[PDB]
Amino acid sequence: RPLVIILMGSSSDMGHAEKIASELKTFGIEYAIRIGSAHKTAEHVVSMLKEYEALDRPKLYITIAGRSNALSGFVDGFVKGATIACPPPSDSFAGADIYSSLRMPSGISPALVLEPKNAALLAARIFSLYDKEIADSVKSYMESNAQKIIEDDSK
Amino acid sequence: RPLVIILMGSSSDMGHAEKIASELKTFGIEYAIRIGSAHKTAEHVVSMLKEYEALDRPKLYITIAGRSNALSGFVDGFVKGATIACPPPSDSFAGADIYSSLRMPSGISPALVLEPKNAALLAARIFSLYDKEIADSVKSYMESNAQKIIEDDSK
Amino acid sequence: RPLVIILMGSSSDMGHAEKIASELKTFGIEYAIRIGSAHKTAEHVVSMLKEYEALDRPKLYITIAGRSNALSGFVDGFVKGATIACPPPSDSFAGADIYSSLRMPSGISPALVLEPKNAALLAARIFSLYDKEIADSVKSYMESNAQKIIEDDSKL
Amino acid sequence: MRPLVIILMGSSSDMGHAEKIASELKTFGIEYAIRIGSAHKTAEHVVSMLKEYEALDRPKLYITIAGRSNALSGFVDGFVKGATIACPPPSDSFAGADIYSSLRMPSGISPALVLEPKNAALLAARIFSLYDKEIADSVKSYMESNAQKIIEDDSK
Amino acid sequence: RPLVIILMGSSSDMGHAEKIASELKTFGIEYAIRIGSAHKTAEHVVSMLKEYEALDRPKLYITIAGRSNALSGFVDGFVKGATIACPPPSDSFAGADIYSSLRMPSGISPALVLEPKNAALLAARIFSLYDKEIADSVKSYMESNAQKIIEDDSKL
Amino acid sequence: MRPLVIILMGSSSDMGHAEKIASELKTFGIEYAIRIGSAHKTAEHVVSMLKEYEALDRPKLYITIAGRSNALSGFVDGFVKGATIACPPPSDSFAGADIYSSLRMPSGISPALVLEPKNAALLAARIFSLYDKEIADSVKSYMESNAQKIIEDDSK
Amino acid sequence: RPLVIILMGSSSDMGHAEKIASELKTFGIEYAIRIGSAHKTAEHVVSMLKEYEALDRPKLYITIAGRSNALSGFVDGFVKGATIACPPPSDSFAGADIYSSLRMPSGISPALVLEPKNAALLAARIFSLYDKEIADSVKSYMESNAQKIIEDDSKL
Amino acid sequence: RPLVIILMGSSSDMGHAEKIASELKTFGIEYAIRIGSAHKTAEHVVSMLKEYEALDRPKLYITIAGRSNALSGFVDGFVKGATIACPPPSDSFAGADIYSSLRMPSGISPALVLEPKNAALLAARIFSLYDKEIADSVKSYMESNAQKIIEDDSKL
Ligand SMILES: Nc1cncn1[C@@H]1O[C@H](COP(=O)(O)O)[C@@H](O)[C@H]1O
Ligand SMILES: Nc1cncn1[C@@H]1O[C@H](COP(=O)(O)O)[C@@H](O)[C@H]1O
Ligand SMILES: Nc1cncn1[C@@H]1O[C@H](COP(=O)(O)O)[C@@H](O)[C@H]1O
Ligand SMILES: Nc1cncn1[C@@H]1O[C@H](COP(=O)(O)O)[C@@H](O)[C@H]1O
Ligand SMILES: Nc1cncn1[C@@H]1O[C@H](COP(=O)(O)O)[C@@H](O)[C@H]1O
Ligand SMILES: Nc1cncn1[C@@H]1O[C@H](COP(=O)(O)O)[C@@H](O)[C@H]1O
Ligand SMILES: Nc1cncn1[C@@H]1O[C@H](COP(=O)(O)O)[C@@H](O)[C@H]1O
Ligand SMILES: Nc1cncn1[C@@H]1O[C@H](COP(=O)(O)O)[C@@H](O)[C@H]1O
Repeated sequence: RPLVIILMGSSSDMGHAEKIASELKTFGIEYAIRIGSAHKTAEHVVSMLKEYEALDRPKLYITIAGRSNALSGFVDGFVKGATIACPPPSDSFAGADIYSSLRMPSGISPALVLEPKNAALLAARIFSLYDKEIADSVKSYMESNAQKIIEDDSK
Repeated sequence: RPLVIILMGSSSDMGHAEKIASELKTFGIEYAIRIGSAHKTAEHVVSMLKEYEALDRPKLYITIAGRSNALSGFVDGFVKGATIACPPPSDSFAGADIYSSLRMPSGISPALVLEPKNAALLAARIFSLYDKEIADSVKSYMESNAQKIIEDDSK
Repeated sequence: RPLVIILMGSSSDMGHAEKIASELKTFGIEYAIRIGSAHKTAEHVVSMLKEYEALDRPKLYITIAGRSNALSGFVDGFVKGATIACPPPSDSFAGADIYSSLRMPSGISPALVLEPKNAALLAARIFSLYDKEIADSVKSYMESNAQKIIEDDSKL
Repeated sequence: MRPLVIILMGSSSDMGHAEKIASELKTFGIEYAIRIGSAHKTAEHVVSMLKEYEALDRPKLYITIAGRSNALSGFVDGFVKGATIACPPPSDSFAGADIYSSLRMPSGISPALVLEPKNAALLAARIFSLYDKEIADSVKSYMESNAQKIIEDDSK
Repeated sequence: RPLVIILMGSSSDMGHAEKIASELKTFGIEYAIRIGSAHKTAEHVVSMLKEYEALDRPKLYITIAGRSNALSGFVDGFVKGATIACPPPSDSFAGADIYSSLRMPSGISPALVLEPKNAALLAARIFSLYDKEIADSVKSYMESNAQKIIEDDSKL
Repeated sequence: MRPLVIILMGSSSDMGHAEKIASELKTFGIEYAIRIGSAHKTAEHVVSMLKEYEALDRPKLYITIAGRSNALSGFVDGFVKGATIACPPPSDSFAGADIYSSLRMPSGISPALVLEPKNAALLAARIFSLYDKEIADSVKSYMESNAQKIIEDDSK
Repeated sequence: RPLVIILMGSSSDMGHAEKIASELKTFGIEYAIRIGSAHKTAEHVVSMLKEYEALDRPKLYITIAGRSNALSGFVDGFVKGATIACPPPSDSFAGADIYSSLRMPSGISPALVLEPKNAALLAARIFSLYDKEIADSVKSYMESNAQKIIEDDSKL
Repeated sequence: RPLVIILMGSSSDMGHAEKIASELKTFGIEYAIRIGSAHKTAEHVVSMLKEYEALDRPKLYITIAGRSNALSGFVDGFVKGATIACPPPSDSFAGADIYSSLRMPSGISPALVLEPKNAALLAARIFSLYDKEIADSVKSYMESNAQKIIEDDSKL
């Protein structure tokens, strides 16, 4: 039932998108990967979002755009359910592209998460408030992350 | 049915917490406001989170801590459902406290949102994937934000 | 004659827009002031741009958005002719909102200018390559600025 | 009255950045010239060169290239009548803070700042396109193609 | 005798921890190296600290956490005696992870030291106020560093 | 053999910051002295003062206070045998970047950096507390009370 | 017969220039105060600098320009002897205007000093290498600064 | 008989110091190279500076210390005539070590220059106010830099 739409601004973001998709798969969550720019292909992004919004199933969008991230806010303002911003990494200007993801106007509320695997985790825990299968799979994952540390310690 | 636990590190964060609480109220979402520090009162935060986790109702935590935000990551790692980090504003070191909210390890995934009203919005849209009442109230709110702009334009 | 569309993301940008509009008026350049957000009212911005794009007169767009400026690149990718990004000033995060105006993808080329009077000056000077009336007006304005400096020096 | 872009750089060391801009102007069919002159070390040489270019009866732009503390963009911009574009070479020294020397102009100095060399060439083309129809056709072709690659990437 | 507990948030911090541990060994100071995250294994850290806190010997904790350092303030608020924060080096966001170690609330007082050899030196020097054996060892180490500089100068 | 804290500041202008640190040490029952000396302007005066304090047979710490480029913390730290604490006065010049002059020590120089004056006093108390039981009781009282205010705020 | 030429970019810099001139006057050093912009009035600056350069006497230029400082490099590359950059203070972009004064090309060597009174002191101390009178006046002023600190101390 | 004393904080600075010395040698200026740290060897620096100060001849000190630069202010506050700070380059914290060289107290006026060859040029140009031979050598070198740029241009 759940769907995550992973929407990136450029094919050059694919490496980052696929890290998120891989991790969604570990949690049993269906995803779609799509490409569309809020600067260059604005009407194509709008028509694509109308198709997804029309589907009667619980959904999240994870929005990926490097440089000045117009995409996350654009998507977030169009759709009605929650969204997650997960920009690809950059060291340009000491990582200052990050501000274009953080500094939203009033009424625009994408969830910002830096790491791709953490973005996928957040999606899974959003669904888990009402989805017992996903909830069970997040529980197993997080406990295993905690076990690794305790096991590393005892060694 | 939904519950948002608003957990701040210090009573001096209350002004910021109350902005979030006010806005949750506009969406018909029950909240609890609580105080506890991840540096100073770690066992008290743990016992408080066990009580909330024990409740069989869909829940989110919104975690508020100024300066170096240990709280959001601490809470996020303990609980199983999603959390939101919403630190109070600061201009110390050009706002560099923000990094302590962004830079999470692997497996820790709080949603970072700067504005208090946007944090509340995000909570509401998380619930709205499965809650028709809240979904209807987010729809009305966001459409009214969009109408304001179009109305400002026509003037 | 030339037209400048001053498009801002919020009514709260109006004081900044008015400074740009006032300066354009001193060069005798017609303007229009409009409001629309790239986040909250994308289709309204799309619809509005299609209207301005259909006018047969030389035009520039001056795009104003505080915080994370999605508006300038959005408009820039939509319209045919040049645009100018002139964000309102902010000292939050030591002014780091500016990077959201600077960091464009390939094929998006808004001119970034900080001061609202300088954004109006650049717009004038874009038209001046072909518009002699605006060129003379720019010339008098720039010569005037230069003369004030020289007079300030000689008065010491 | 054919368009001209003068690409003026502060040092021979900037040549590779200048060539990326020249190359892209060539795809738009816009004539350019590449010149060298320092606002710090060869001020009178720059003034003499600008006076020569300024005398030409043709629509012109200057794209100004200087690394480190960019004195050149403001210097040229304050001297010439028509619009200019600042396109500094990339640097990660001090986390890119050389950029502030291109951004922070006094009143009356209005160079258009664009980071990417291809985007500086595109802004140049789109400035002429307000009046030059052939350049406008070439810009629509270029920007349409950028957009089609994206749609095409998605559908693939 | 003195004990230093070197507590790091992840196995990936081990190379940094080992540099601190090696340096302590040159001052003849006993250490223990442990792993626990303030985010992922809070109760394990609580349980571990209660064990070390029950030892009747002078102790310091040296706390190592990359990224947003929750670990140092968490341990510092829990234990009675002093602690030292020594985060692993990072150049992400121009090193801005450092602020997560600096910006403590009221009543949380870890000593921040950047270099792992300097964190070990501070720990030694904390003990040295009361431990003559560590004091002589510190004295020889510091005099030695000073002599190398003077010898480098005289050799020129 | 009673604890002593020497609070050494670079200028009389730092006095208000020094007093906040002295006040808090007083609540812990720790004797202090407040002195003035510049590592830039009065180097020999500082060396002479440090030699006097260093000769005392009692557990001692130096808390060093210098605004702007902090030469003083490293200067004192390299001179004395036992631990030191850097606690610079607050500044928002250059977005607080004076802090890097307290953080970036060479090898062999290990002052403890703490931002808040009350926290620098607490770190001092907790350094002595490893060996001094009365100070440890006073620290538990203090930190327990901080924690109780919080629990008490929540339950109210 | 030393001369220090204080050249600023705008009359709005006059308050900063007056602090420098005042301090120069305390050392018995003659100054001239002048206004000219490297962006808006380049030829005016060149002709001004020609007049001073033609004076057969030991001279320094102190160059003041806010925002992107094109002036100090421009002056420095033109004149023969040493120059000093002392820009006015700014909090814009976390004080990032400073980079425009720091980041010079090869062959351009203005001395950067932040504080106006310290810019005047460096000027004195430059001349003092060969001017015995200024060496006496610098010596008494610096000694007087040291003595103030020692007296402030002795009162505690 | 000018003397430039190049004083560095650590032998690890030697590569940077050698670039300065090399360039001084091209202007016919005698230099000495010395090592001493303001943190670890303060008395050694003081006694060294006493020896050079006692020389009846025109001198400058060029002070090199990486990380938190305590050295330039320390040297500058001690000696009578002008000094120059030229720290080694660093990318640590986005180059924020630079602030430790910029942010001086009242009465401390080291000239800050980034590039080693420019530090040597400022040294020359300081002496050139009264030394006719160095003025000739500076003049030919600066003219030669200008001519290179004009020749690079003329080839395009
Ligand atoms: N900010 C933005 C707007 N449209 C695309 N981008 C982003 O800018 C970078 C460069 O895009 P392109 O490959 O189209 O030049 C990519 O990360 C892409 O997500
Ligand atoms: N970082 C942190 C850890 N424990 C509390 N804080 C935060 O630090 C600031 C100062 O807290 P206090 O009032 O306890 O000094 C408050 O915003 C609080 O959320
Ligand atoms: N970045 C952005 C996207 N949509 C509007 N903004 C800008 O965000 C600020 C706050 O907008 P509002 O008043 O809509 O909250 C305004 O400067 C506005 O231009
Ligand atoms: N800022 C400046 C002033 N004069 C030239 N530049 C720039 O400084 C860098 C180094 O110049 P040079 O090669 O002359 O040392 C080059 O990018 C050049 O454009
Ligand atoms: N900040 C934090 C909280 N818990 C662990 N970390 C740190 O985050 C980094 C990545 O941790 P992991 O290897 O657990 O992903 C490590 O430096 C670790 O100390
Ligand atoms: N960095 C430094 C060197 N000597 C003194 N300071 C500090 O610089 C500031 C100004 O010093 P003054 O009052 O002497 O001008 C004060 O905080 C002082 O501690
Ligand atoms: N950078 C520059 C070039 N020409 C003048 N300035 C500086 O820009 C600021 C504003 O100048 P104006 O008053 O001309 O707008 C002033 O500090 C002035 O020295
Ligand atoms: N700041 C300072 C004080 N004493 C030496 N340094 C500098 O710190 C760096 C490392 O010094 P060391 O080699 O002594 O660790 C070198 O650039 C040196 O000049």
